[PDB]
Amino acid sequence: AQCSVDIQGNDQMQFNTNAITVDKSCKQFTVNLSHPGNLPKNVMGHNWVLSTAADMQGVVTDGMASGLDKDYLKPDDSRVIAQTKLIGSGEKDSVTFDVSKLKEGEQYMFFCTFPGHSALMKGTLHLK
Ligand SMILES: [Cu+2]
Repeated sequence: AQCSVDIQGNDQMQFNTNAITVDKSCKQFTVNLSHPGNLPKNVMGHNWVLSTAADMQGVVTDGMASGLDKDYLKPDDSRVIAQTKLIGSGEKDSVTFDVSKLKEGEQYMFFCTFPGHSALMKGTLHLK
């Protein structure tokens, strides 16, 4: 079975995937984030952060306030289910989390927390 997805965040402030449906049989799910292009993390950093649909705005806003040195995320934010590092061009990072953290009927959102990125960067996630 497929329990992984490869996602790219580029210099155009776009994710190449904006919808992920996780199979219920998967024990763990993996997101492999990469950054093709030429721009560094201080100006075009991208992360893949997962929260419930209701918690998205709060994670993004409190993330902007945390700054670059904290990867634009409130440290150990309880609303964050899974997160990758903030990556620049030529860098990559993967995050694997337990599918038991996802509930039937609940809606999740994945997004980048770099200031302003979430306007285009993102997508929906839920159990298949
Ligand atoms: Cu970004």
